[PDB]
Amino acid sequence: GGKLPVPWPTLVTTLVQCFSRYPDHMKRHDFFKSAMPEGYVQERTISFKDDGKYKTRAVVKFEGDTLVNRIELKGTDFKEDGNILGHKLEYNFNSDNVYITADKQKNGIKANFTVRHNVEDGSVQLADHYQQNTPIGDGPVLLPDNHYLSTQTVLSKDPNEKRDHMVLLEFVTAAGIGSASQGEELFTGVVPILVELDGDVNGHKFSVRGEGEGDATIGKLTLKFIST
Repeated sequence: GGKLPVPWPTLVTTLVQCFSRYPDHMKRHDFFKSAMPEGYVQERTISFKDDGKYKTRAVVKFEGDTLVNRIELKGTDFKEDGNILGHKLEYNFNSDNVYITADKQKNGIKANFTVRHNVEDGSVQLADHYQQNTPIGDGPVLLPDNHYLSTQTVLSKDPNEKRDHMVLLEFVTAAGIGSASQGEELFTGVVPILVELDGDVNGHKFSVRGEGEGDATIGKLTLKFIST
């Protein structure tokens, strides 16, 4: 459970958009819940400008009563003295707008957004995200019109936790445009969450386990992550 080779803020987006709050008038555009319980594969390339990149693949699905996110992450071409491997990022997380568009060929969606990480010297470290989600099951899914997800996040610590860890609380709401899918109805209450990540960045291997709960009615995620 040693210290991660990368800053916790750089892993936030990799570490379950099915918990976003879709307002009633937009429920017909919620691909993420409609893919449940069989779930979807979520893949990203995250390009840290003037530095390296992460490539991720995750399976997000229900196991029993729990929404599970299992991720493999590979980071390459990082500068050992850069903002990421040098741990120069502040422990906070700005609001993002995640822009979503349908990918009819793959019966899924794509998403694009650029995260701004605050650097300890007042500069900014950009992380450009390219994302694609493909449903695992064969059933019908909701393919959305163009819209975005607006996010808000607080990062904190557990004063009694000796391991390297991150406590996270986030609220996400859809914007920019009865149940609309069967999968939507799996999110009506509070749902337990398990996150497992295996990572390798420039050959530095690490793993993260997270547990918590999500409440999609209000777009809320609360989780605690530990380096394992």
